[PDB]
Amino acid sequence: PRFGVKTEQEDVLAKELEDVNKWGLHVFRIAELSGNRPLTVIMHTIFQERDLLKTFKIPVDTLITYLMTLEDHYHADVAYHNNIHAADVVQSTHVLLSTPALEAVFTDLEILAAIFASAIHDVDHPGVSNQFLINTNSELALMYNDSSVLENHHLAVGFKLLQEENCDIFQNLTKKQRQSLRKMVIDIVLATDMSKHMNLLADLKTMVETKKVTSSGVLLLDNYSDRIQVLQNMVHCADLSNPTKPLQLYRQWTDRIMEEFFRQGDRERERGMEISPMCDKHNASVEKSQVGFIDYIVHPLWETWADLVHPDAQDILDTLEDNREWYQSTIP
Amino acid sequence: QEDVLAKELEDVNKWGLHVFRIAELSGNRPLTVIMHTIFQERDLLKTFKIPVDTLITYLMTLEDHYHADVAYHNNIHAADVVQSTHVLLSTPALEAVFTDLEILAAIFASAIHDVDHPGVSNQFLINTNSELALMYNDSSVLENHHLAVGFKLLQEENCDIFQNLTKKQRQSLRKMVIDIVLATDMSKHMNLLADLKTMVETKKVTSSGVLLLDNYSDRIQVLQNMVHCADLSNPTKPLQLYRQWTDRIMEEFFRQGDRERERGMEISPMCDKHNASVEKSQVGFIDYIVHPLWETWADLVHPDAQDILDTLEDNREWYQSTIPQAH
Ligand SMILES: COc1ccc(/C(C)=N/OCCC(=O)N2CCOCC2)cc1OC1CCCC1
Ligand SMILES: COc1ccc(/C(C)=N/OCCC(=O)N2CCOCC2)cc1OC1CCCC1
Ligand SMILES: [Mg+2]
Ligand SMILES: [Mg+2]
Ligand SMILES: [Mg+2]
Ligand SMILES: [Mg+2]
Ligand SMILES: [Mg+2]
Ligand SMILES: [Mg+2]
Ligand SMILES: [Mg+2]
Ligand SMILES: [Mg+2]
Ligand SMILES: [Zn+2]
Ligand SMILES: [Zn+2]
Repeated sequence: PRFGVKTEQEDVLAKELEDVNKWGLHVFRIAELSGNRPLTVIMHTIFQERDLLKTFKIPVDTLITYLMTLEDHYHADVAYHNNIHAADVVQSTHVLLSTPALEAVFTDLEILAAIFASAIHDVDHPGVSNQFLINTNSELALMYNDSSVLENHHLAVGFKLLQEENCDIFQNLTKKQRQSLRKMVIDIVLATDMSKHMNLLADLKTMVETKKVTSSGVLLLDNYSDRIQVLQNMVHCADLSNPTKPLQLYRQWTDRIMEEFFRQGDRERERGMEISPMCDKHNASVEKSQVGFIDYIVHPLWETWADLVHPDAQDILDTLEDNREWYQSTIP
Repeated sequence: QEDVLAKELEDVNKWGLHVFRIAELSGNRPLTVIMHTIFQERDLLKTFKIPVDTLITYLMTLEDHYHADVAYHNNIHAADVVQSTHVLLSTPALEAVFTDLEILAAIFASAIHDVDHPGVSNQFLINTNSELALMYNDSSVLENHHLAVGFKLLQEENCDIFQNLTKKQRQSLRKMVIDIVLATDMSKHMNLLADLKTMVETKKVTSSGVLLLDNYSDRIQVLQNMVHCADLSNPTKPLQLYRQWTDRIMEEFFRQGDRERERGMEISPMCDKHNASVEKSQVGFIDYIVHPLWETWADLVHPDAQDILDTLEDNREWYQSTIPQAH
């Protein structure tokens, strides 16, 4: 099939996929047009556009088989942490990687690692937080000793699915390419644990203070530490990009995260536990909480990214400020 | 003979307990016997309302999950690390420093710290694409697994020894045990040592000469290094014990090297039965790992550990004495 899956009209899906290189791709429409296969469709498109199948000798049927299997392990009944979110983070990383300040900085293997990490970074998410898994003595928290419980699990699942029949998209990488990619993917997905956000941002501010740049604004990264730190922060920014998107996308993302949070709070309430912050549907201030989220997490991060790639992210920052105003203006 | 076993257990508060003798006399139950003795000695059953039958049931199932056919990383090693931690906890420089819950965490951590060890290193598990390294993303693979198994066994029938701890105590113990067992990963050794050296530099002592450890970070750092020292204590023991430990670790390493050889892999250092010297390997282990750590522990608690450091230095001089050297 043209776009990796069957669709009732590829012509509409093709028109939408022309925005795969743009911030604010219509990812919910892509999900509908692809029969709920946005992750497979978007990954297929990106791998073809970046010529990654030829570079890494990835058979296209192997790519599609792995992507379908991976997409199937995102839960259909989780409102936010599902295959649409995975597709969104993939596509947002794909746009961030093309930013002019990063031209020719990353190798094809680093690009592959960032995209693959984005695709697997929330797989098999149960719709509850690490702290909920710890507080309820879950098997997952027992397995992972309360540390980056979900993020360790997403990695283990995403790598394990490579072992299924006709799913090993890395079969033609060399042994050291495989080792390098595995290390980068682990480093990137572990950095999506929000318990690491403050340290990650503090370190990113330090890199920005000492950035080295060519005449035309292209960053000069010196070693693995520099490269992986930019990739970690890139995928973290993509994971935290909802409020920087066109407002209709952001509004839907907010509706979905609140649905998932409220379902967690209901589980907490039913077990007599303290309800987690922003998970009480009976005592919620959705609009206020979005403004607080932007003020304390999203704008500090994106203003630092925008500094790193100046001026590449100026419109993203401007959209963030407009979207902050939307939620401020709709506080009851 | 239960008579001789009680005599051997008389030395449970001394460095150099004959743990191999206790293993034989107890019917291969050194971990159960030594944990029970130490829990009685420290009055831990009464402090934490641990039913004695619950303790024995948990300890027997924990001991069952150390592998008999692993020559070094088995229940005797667990029992040795427990008893060594038990001695280090009573060092005069740390008198009345640690709470009973901190003491319980350090001893429990020692007891579980190598459970279900397969007899191969983290690097081997990573390099062979093992399921354990896949589960744990190549990071403290075995130590994460030891923790998960040791805690999981608390769920077995009549095995929850922490059942009468408060919720808060249980959460604190769990955190402390995780922090301690993860610090036994040798890839963290240089960072642990660099930080311990700096803690020694700036250490604070009471009048009485006892260390002052104000917050959790300083307290847990001392417990981490203290169990790491116990894990690395074999060369500080009397030569007749140290020789037995050296035999066991080389058997285990050589079996890993045989698997690497069968697989066409580069044999890990010190794992080639054909091209390795015991003496050079032990002198190197002492010079580059064990003595740098123990001289720093000895600095922290000076002069409490001088006899331990004296034995270590004697054993190093002993094992280097048959290696030809320029004079
Ligand atoms: C559109 O609104 C939101 C979108 C996403 C999120 C996040 C970050 N949710 O975190 C849950 C998963 C999580 O913990 N992660 C994954 C991302 O990076 C950090 C680690 C939060 C949102 O708004 C929240 C804050 C105000 C009340 C609802
Ligand atoms: C009774 O003997 C031993 C007990 C325990 C261990 C441990 C914890 N080994 O961890 C491997 C790292 C290691 O040993 N290194 C790496 C850096 O250079 C020095 C050597 C090692 C023991 O002796 C080993 C070394 C001598 C031959 C067998
Ligand atoms: Mg190129
Ligand atoms: Mg996540
Ligand atoms: Mg091939
Ligand atoms: Mg640099
Ligand atoms: Mg009220
Ligand atoms: Mg160990
Ligand atoms: Mg001998
Ligand atoms: Mg020295
Ligand atoms: Zn995510
Ligand atoms: Zn050990």
